[PDB]
Amino acid sequence: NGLKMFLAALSLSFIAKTLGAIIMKSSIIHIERRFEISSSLVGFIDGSFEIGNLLVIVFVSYFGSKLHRPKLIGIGCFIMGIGGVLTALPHFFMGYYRYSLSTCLIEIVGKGCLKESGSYMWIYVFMGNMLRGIGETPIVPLGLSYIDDFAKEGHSSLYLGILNAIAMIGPIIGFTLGSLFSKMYVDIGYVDLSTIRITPTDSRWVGAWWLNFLVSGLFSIISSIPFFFLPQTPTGFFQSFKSILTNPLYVMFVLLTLLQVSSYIGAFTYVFKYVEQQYGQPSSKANILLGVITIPIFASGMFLGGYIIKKFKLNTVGIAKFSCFTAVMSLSFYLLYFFILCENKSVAGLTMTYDGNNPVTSHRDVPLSYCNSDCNCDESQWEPVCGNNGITYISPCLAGCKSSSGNKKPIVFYNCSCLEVTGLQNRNYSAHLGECPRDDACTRKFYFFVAIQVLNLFFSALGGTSHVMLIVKIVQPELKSLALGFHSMVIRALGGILAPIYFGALIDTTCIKWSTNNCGTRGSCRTYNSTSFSRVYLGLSSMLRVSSLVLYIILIYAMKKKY
Ligand SMILES: COc1ccc2c(O[C@@H]3C[C@H]4C(=O)N[C@]5(C(=O)NS(=O)(=O)C6CC6)C[C@H]5/C=C\CCCCN(C)C(=O)[C@@H]4C3)cc(-c3nc(C(C)C)cs3)nc2c1C
Ligand SMILES: *[C@@H]1O[C@H](CO)[C@@H](O[C@@H]2O[C@H](CO)[C@@H](O)[C@H](O)[C@H]2NC(C)=O)[C@H](O)[C@H]1NC(C)=O
Ligand SMILES: *[C@@H]1O[C@H](CO)[C@@H](O)[C@H](O)[C@H]1NC(C)=O
Repeated sequence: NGLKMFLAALSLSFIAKTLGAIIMKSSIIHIERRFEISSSLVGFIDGSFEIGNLLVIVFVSYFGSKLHRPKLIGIGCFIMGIGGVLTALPHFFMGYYRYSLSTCLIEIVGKGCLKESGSYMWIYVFMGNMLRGIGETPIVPLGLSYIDDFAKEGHSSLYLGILNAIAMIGPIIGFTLGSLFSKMYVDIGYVDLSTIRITPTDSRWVGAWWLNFLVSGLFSIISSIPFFFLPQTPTGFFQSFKSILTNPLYVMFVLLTLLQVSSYIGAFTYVFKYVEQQYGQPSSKANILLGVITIPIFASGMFLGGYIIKKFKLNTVGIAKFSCFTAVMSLSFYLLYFFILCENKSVAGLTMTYDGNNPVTSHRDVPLSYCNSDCNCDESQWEPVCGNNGITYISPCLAGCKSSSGNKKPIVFYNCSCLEVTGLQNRNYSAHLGECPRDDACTRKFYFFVAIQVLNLFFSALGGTSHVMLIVKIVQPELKSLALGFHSMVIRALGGILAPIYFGALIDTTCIKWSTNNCGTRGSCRTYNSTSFSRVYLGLSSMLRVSSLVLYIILIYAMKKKY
């Protein structure tokens, strides 16, 4: 079978590598409640995976190429697997877990601090998590380099497309098992599950991070086994690392992809938030289904992109042109989102006054209306109640409603002072709990967003394999492994970490309501002005793509001249 055998082992690693990445996020919430660790330190534990990966990825790629490549992938995979077991050890070494809107009137940090003194189990998760990052280093730079050197004729692109196609399954298997395990209690098998009172919907409930990280670890350990058997074939660092740079086509190409990948990565991280705020439509009904139909199409694009490159005879200049064509199409489709925007959310007490007689320019220092003034209720509390009129209110207490139907279900307030607007005395002022449902005309618009979103992703998916394929050709044959590593480090150090963080900083200015944390001045933002959020999130995302497209035109001219 020649190089085909190697592909099978590599594809298995790709499923394992992606599985490790998704699992940490799918269980991160459970870990915090279980270890009685401070919220601040939590980001740090999540960060542990990234630092391990970034620190060793550039060094290993250059050094790794000289050494045999099949085995190395194996050592790293194997290390990853040990980390997975290492990450979940605490559960086996810790005792049994211990549990411990309104009508108008008319300590966690301390626990962590105690734990911090001397030695605590939170260090174990961090250590183990870092091991996964170290283990990841030789899966893409060393592995991808091997396929290119020994591929026959122009077949390398097609093989890469297949691996990505297989790689997409990783998250799929990971959400099934990941969520399924969450339904299982953390000490399953140890404690009699008939006495545990907390429920999977309960805040207290702690998920099985130990089985969540055990399956990934076991999967990674088993995945390594084929590699060891495989045959080898079917001042040095500083000098070489410099040569990767001062290579006009290559240097701008890495900056070019940092900007484009950041836009895509940034968009993916906040798309659910954007969809929820702009169209009211929740991800609860969206992500649950749209997140599915999407996987095969995204996977289909990756394979098709690889196939298109393989079938046609494409040179290095040709590949770039094809990559640019996807980018032009992606941006044009991306630019279409601005046209399809619903009207701004109307909330009493923020965009407009509680009475609703006239709008207020600034949400801050909003003077309470007469209906609002009669009831003395806290401004900070948030409880979106939808009135008969259709105007959202900050809280039922703020609305002036003093009656409830019982605790059985959202109690349509018997009367609401603000809701019963002048001219409709007969009409009821009762309100229903939950964010006001968006108007029927707007819902139709939503679908337009989702249809283009799937379509845009597919076009992005078509060119997704191109970035990796293009990079190998421009750089000299000797440094292929290193070039990918430097590019991989740059994409996952800035695109991976900086993009969401600066997006959040930029996005927050638009936000109009701040939830009050016990310690933090601002913990979460309840609602964002829709036009401001749309203009800023899409605009920043689009601006990056426009810059990305501009680089391609400059690059194409440069590439054509050299070749
Ligand atoms: C790490 O976690 C992520 C990261 C990014 C994701 C992403 O954004 C895009 C997919 C992602 C990617 O190709 N992922 C994989 C891969 O193979 N990268 S690669 O570099 O190997 C490839 C050869 C070029 C499997 C990950 C391996 C390494 C990531 C490399 C980081 C830089 N990079 C190229 C990206 O982030 C890209 C951008 C999209 C998605 C999607 N999720 C859905 C579902 C769940 C609703 C639809 S699309 N998941 C992602 C996950 C989970
Ligand atoms: C709104 O509140 C009023 C007062 O509690 C409700 O009931 C009556 O008020 C009128 C005028 O005083 C009279 O019919 C009686 O004094 C009250 N008893 C009833 C129930 O008739 C009114 O029904 C409420 N409207 C709602 C629930 O939308
Ligand atoms: C609203 O109140 C009116 C009486 O004013 C009553 O006839 C009607 O059935 C009520 N409808 C709802 C939605 O409770």
